[PDB]
Amino acid sequence: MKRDGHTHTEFCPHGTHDDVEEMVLKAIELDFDEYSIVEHAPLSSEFMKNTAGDKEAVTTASMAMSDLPYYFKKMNHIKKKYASDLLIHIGFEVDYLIGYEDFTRDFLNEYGPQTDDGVLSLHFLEGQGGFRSIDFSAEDYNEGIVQFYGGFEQAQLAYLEGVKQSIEADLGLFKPRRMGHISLCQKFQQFFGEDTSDFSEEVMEKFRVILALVKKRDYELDFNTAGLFKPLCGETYPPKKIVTLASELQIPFVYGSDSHGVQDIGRGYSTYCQKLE
Ligand SMILES: [Fe+3]
Ligand SMILES: [Fe+3]
Ligand SMILES: [Zn+2]
Repeated sequence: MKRDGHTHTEFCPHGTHDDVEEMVLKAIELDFDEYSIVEHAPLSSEFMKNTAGDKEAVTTASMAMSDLPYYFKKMNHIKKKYASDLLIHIGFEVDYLIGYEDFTRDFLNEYGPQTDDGVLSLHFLEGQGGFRSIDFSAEDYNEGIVQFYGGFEQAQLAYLEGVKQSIEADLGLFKPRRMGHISLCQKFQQFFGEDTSDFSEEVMEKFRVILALVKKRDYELDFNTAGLFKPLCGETYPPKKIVTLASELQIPFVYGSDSHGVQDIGRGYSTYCQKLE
């Protein structure tokens, strides 16, 4: 079986704007038999008033609430059109917004019924001047988060604390059960002269606490290969060491290409397969 549980569409402001249909055709060409469309859920309007850093990171983050009806219509159309070649799931990559669980829970309670899969991801942390992006750019990440927390490791620990909160969070019945790329704090590794070969003992303990909790919650993890194709990253989310700990805990992994265009489809799938061994 070949499944991709993390893909995006033309409804993504920062995507390549390729049509999801062309992405689905490519996935079929590459023998995938299960495919999930988890587009970025609209951010909280309140949340957007409390951010700092590059505005593009926010304005470009996701589609508007008004686009929702159109998103579901298009995706439900593609789902049926290709049901014969691919089992397509429709959902959202839901942003865990620290301090805004009510908003998220309300959003999920309303639109959750129209979804069939999902991913809960941490993309913003409190930083210099307000909420800051973890993945917009190396310079932005450095000024908004790394310097704010005191250093790369301090940033790692604040990031994992956020991941821990997203797992513990009560976001209703429709809360995603697959945690997105749980080592996103490494996306700009090399810009800080860092890599996954030397996670400190504290960082490792937080990962162990996080994993034990994922198991207890009976959640699963997004094995995201996007990192293998980012200039300053070069690693899968999460790295081998974490994958091994998770597997030993029988925590399920679902391959996630995090595709934002046709050319991303299927990327790093072999790595995913081998890394699980
Ligand atoms: Fe993400
Ligand atoms: Fe994504
Ligand atoms: Zn995206």
